[PDB]
Amino acid sequence: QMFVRHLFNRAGTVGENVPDDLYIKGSGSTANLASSNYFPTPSGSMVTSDAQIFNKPYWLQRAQGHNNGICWGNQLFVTVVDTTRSTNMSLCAAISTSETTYKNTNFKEYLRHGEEYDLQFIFQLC
Amino acid sequence: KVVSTDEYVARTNIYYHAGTSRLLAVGHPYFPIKKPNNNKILVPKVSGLQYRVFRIHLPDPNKFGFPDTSFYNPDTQRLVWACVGVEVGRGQPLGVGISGHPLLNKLDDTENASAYAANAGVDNRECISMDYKQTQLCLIGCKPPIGEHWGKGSPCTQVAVQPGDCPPLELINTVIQDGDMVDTGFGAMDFTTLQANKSEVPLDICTSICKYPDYIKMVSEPYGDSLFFYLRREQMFVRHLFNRAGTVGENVPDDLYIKGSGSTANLASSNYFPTPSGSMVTSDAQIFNKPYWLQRAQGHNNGICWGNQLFVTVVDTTRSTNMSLCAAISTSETTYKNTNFKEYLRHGEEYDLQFIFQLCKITLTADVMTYIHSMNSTILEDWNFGLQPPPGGTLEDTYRFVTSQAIACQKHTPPAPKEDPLKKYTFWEVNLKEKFSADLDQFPLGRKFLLQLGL
Amino acid sequence: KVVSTDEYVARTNIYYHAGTSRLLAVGHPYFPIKKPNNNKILVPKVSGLQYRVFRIHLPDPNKFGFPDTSFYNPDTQRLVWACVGVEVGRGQPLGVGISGHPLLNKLDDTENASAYAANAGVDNRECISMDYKQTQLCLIGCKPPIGEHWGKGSPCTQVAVQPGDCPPLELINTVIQDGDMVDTGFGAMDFTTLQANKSEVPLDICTSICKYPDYIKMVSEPYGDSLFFYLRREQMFVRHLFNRAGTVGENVPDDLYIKGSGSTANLASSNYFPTPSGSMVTSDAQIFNKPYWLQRAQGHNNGICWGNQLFVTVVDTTRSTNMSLCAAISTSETTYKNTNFKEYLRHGEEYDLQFIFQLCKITLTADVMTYIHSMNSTILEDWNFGLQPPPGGTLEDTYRFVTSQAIACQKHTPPAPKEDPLKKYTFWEVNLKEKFSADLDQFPLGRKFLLQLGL
Repeated sequence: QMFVRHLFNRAGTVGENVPDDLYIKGSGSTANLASSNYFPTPSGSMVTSDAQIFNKPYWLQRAQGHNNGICWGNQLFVTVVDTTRSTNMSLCAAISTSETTYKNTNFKEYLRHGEEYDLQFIFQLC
Repeated sequence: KVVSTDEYVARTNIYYHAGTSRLLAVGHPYFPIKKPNNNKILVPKVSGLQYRVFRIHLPDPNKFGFPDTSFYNPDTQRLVWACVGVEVGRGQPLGVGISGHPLLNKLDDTENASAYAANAGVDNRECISMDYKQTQLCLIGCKPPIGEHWGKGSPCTQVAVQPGDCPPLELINTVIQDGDMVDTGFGAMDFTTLQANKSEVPLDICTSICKYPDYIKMVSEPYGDSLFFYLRREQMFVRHLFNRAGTVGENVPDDLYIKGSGSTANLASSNYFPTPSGSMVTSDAQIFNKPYWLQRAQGHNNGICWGNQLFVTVVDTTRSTNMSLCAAISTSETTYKNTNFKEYLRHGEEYDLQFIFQLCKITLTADVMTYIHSMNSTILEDWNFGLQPPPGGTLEDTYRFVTSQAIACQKHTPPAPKEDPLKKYTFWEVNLKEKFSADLDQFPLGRKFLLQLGL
Repeated sequence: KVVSTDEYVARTNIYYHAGTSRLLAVGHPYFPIKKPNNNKILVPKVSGLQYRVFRIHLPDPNKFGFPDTSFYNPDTQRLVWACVGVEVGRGQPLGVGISGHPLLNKLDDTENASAYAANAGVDNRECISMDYKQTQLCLIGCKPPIGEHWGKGSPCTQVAVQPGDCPPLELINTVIQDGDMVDTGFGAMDFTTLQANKSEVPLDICTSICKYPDYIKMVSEPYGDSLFFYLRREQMFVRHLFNRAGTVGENVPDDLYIKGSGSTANLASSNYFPTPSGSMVTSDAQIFNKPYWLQRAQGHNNGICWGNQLFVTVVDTTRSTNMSLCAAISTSETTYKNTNFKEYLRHGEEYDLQFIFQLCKITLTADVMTYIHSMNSTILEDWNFGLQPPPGGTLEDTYRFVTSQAIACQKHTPPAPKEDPLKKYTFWEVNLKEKFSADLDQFPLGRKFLLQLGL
């Protein structure tokens, strides 16, 4: 799920020009056309518990596919994607435990993100 | 008096599956790219706001070669295709587009002002954009969909309109062709004819016409061939509020305010307008990639793909995101040169259809025939009734029959192919004549459907 | 003591369908367009905020010519129309309008300020707009709807109001006429009389009165003829917060703050006000284009279209989008000339109704009659009781009867047509006298309804 945060114009040079048959020539300031190549700012709205999809069990009893959970070659493929926990922590370390004044140059800023996972399954012999 | 197909149409225990491989279309989100001098479209306009219309072609049942042919009598009935299951495939990842106009007739933010607005110079339009109303929809019928919208209706022979004078209105019905524009949040009308301005709405729609399914009429249809199944999902709200620049067409009756004074003395445009905004899209919102069972229909026609034809009409903004791609002109300069890169805009659409059809026979008696004919001549005309031996008929007759019948196998194959009675219009053609199958088990829809019904 | 119609009203196994072809109305979203000198409305005000009221006229059952007439006895009862099914057709594509006022009494953004506001000069009003509260609703009855609102109530004989002095209030009931204004998010009142200012709200409502269904009273109704069915759907929130410019009517009790100082020394207006905003509209939100079965009703009257009359009252903002259309004055200049284009604003509304009616008979005995009369004279008066032969009556009587009866077929047709007891008011007239049918199968609603009930 997502929506439009903002709307912007792509800077650069016209790749394909706007057919004149779709407007009236400018004049003065307007005389010259502005880029028509716009683009939006995506925004995944707020996350919620009720929204959650993991930390829940999935029973693969029936499947619309011909293969019914037959881990051939004793192999398996779990593919996941979850933005819901994307918060990255900005951690900063100082270079000197002195100066009693905030020195922009006294601190190195870093960015880190972590992910916690754990899987579990049930298998039927066949 | 009309009646449900079920009356005259017989249902078989035969089912078949058919579906496109994978449809794809890519082009420009706002307009086609053609040679400046020429006209041949090098690149076509392609936006999530184009009405996707499919003319699904089916193989003639009667003409089809089946394994067993016992189930029915060709000397008393004809076969017809009946759809019962459909699934619309949407392949692109969910996302939103965004359109606008470099010189939209924007005046000023009417949403909130600190002090009175400036004065109208000339060419105050600006470059803006937005997210049209979020809309999902689809419908099917053996006949094509009919849209409604607004347009300049012919007037009366009186005051020969003074240039600039406001035009008259008229609701107009029209066959929703493939690629046409869906309401964006500005209504259904011929912007071209109604807005001489040519800068009241984003380009992609500036010179076009936004259409809306005249649901009503469609249903009012007696036979109800237009469409037997459908579902809509639209939603939107006010992003911004603006004033339309220009000159007063109709003035504000003084009896509705107190004269200004100084700066206020002169009235500002009252002709405001809003910025549409289709809110966020969601999975749970999704309407496609789901199967639709057309078992029952409130219409008289129950999925009787007459003429072995079909009409799937879809609309989905949910995946409108267009990608801005840029190419450089020189792999040199270690400094960003605005002039070193050409910017482009492209949008793609992923589609795939699939259906389930039940075979059907129709005993053709007088009344029957008649009704059909009356309903729609073609149907029969299209069919072919090989001459047959007259029952107990006079030897003379029978004889003649033979003769004629005999001289009917002279191998002469001069069958002048008919002409598309809708050649006029144009939409996405979908030939399926070679995609029918029985073992639906080999297909998702099949499986699903199958199991679903059970037997 | 009152009682459910079911008591005296007999229900038949007869059903009929009727519905408008397709109603359409187009005009100006804020006010009517009439000749400056004259008054004849060249163009009418047409907004999604106008209360749509329909006076649906039905053919007299008793006067109606039926195939079989056995089912009842005209010598003992009268026939009445009973609605049982209704569907409201909304044809325009979902969308939103937007209104405002070039000189609304806006002072300043009270939502958030960096430093204290300036000083009140004169004519600080501005040009703003907004999206009124989103509202869907409809109701029906054999009697017209009654709205409530605020107004200048007559005062008491005391302090002869000092000009400017605040006016007294009074809740007022009124018959919701067609076109009237629905609450926009500013309440129900006579802005005209209550706001001399003439710039406190968007024009389209500036000089009008916003009304609200006095649901309560309507239901409190004993017979409950006003309305037997309805449903409402309103929602809205605060877009912005503003200060009302002008002069303090009532001053702020000092015991509620500390005196200012310098810039602050002088108090700013405390009379704030908000910007209404009907949030986004959605399909799932939709309330029309759906059928309504009036099988049971908590009211005493159960869809007894008395006088073969009906009242469908609707309100739907969901399709308010008005289109700004512009025409140029000269097809020359290759430069945008603000003065070369006339701007206009238009809005259209698509409607279509449909219903199902059950025929009903009513054995008329004393008590019966009485009750009815007491309930509402007219009903009977309106009906006609052709003289009949007195049972076992003295030959003399019988004789006289004959005579009179005989001299009653003198072909003299001088029946002075009655007068609309509500001529005063005016709403959308809907004649159906020639739209009744039996084979509902030929109609959607029919089918639906039919199948729905089953039998």
